[PDB]
Amino acid sequence: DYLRELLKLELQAIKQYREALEYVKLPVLAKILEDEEKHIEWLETILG
Amino acid sequence: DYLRELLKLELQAIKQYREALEYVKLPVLAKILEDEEKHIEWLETILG
Ligand SMILES: [Co+2]
Ligand SMILES: [Co+2]
Ligand SMILES: [Co+2]
Ligand SMILES: [Co+2]
Repeated sequence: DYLRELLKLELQAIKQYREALEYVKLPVLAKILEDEEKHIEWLETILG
Repeated sequence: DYLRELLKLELQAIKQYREALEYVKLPVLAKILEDEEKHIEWLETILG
């Protein structure tokens, strides 16, 4: 469970950034996205 | 505001990982922390 709990925060975050980038086009914002994507994979991985 | 909204998700996340690492000592988990820390700084920065 704890890990699934990280999973959902991570997915809720990648939504807020996703929306933010739907309007303002900042590179830094989008650099954060790819950090969470990398993240998200590592989560499911060890989730199994 | 939107940016402050990212700020709080990011800070709430670094709490869940912080706690998780308070019990299980996975390197990957801690690699995520430092991604969010890097993140957090970029947020406040552009927050001003
Ligand atoms: Co919308
Ligand atoms: Co993340
Ligand atoms: Co506690
Ligand atoms: Co982050």
